[PDB]
Amino acid sequence: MDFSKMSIVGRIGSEFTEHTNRYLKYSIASQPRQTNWYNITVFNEPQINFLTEYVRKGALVYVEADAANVFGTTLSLVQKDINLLKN
Amino acid sequence: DFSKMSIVGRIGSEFTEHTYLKYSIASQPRGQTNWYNITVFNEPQINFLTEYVRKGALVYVEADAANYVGTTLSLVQKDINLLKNGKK
Amino acid sequence: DFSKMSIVGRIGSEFTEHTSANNNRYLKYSIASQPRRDGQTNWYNITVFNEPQINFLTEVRKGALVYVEADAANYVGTTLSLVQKDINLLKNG
Amino acid sequence: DFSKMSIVGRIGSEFTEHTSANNNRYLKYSIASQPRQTNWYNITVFNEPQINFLTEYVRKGALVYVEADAANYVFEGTTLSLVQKDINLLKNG
Repeated sequence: MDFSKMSIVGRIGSEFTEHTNRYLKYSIASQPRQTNWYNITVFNEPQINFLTEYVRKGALVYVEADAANVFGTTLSLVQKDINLLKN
Repeated sequence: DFSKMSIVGRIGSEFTEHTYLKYSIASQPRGQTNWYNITVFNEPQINFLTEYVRKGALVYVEADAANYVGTTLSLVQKDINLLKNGKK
Repeated sequence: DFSKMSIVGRIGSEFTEHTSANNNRYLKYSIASQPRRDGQTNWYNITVFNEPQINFLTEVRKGALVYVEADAANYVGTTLSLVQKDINLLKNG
Repeated sequence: DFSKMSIVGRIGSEFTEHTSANNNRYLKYSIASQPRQTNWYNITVFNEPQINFLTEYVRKGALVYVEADAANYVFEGTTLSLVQKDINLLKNG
């Protein structure tokens, strides 16, 4: 079956804002050298907790997220996994 | 620091050529379809695409991702696998 | 810290079912992945605990082109363990 | 068809240098990756720009993210070759 996943290494550039089954929302600033901002959505509740409990703003992370795209075109990135590299 | 995408999907366009190659992949897990525009500079891959790959091909692409600000996604191809080719 | 493998290849065995010392059921199968057809064919033995995937596989035919992601470890001769995390059926047998 | 590995781990060796069958230069090193039991993986490097990148910038103990092409070579039993395709330095030594 078709898929589309994204892997990002970057820094957490926002607070964890929470919405309504809850979800968590935050952005990663990723700068390979030009700085790319990506908004992550989180439903997996264990990860939601892991983020709120342990992870502070400015953390270097490695995130994997499932990606989707029309209305303009909008990118949804739903988190699958997170590695805290440095808090 | 990086941001890369991997996609499996079907090639949903002709290969249009600029000054690099452009094409779109329709990735449809079931059901909604996610359209991704791929940009190709790597010339060997550009040739591989034009010389072998037909529209409707199931492909596995990896691409470097960037976001240019409303916000737009650039996806520059780094690798391609042909999984199954198209009509003839 | 991690070590994961992604494979595209064909299922080159029956699905044999076993018990794991820790007392889990797991499924074993091998993927033949041959990127060249002038180069060798890499055989990789996959272990599956995730029961939904175990069922998904038993309910997949031999020779299927698959895309598998698996956690990798080395266990001691020294051997490679590849525990399945996800599977995409690209084309069946 | 493919079989790539992605590893996050620490460089656990010096960069030892060798030459190939066809007189081609390669670098060897190992990555210790410890998710939680510590997996050692031996990386082979031909891509000369990366060879330089390693020798020039990267110190032992570096946290790295490596992607490597994987192959299995049979003999006599089975051996895993991991040839580096890319490296990210996450934190140096």
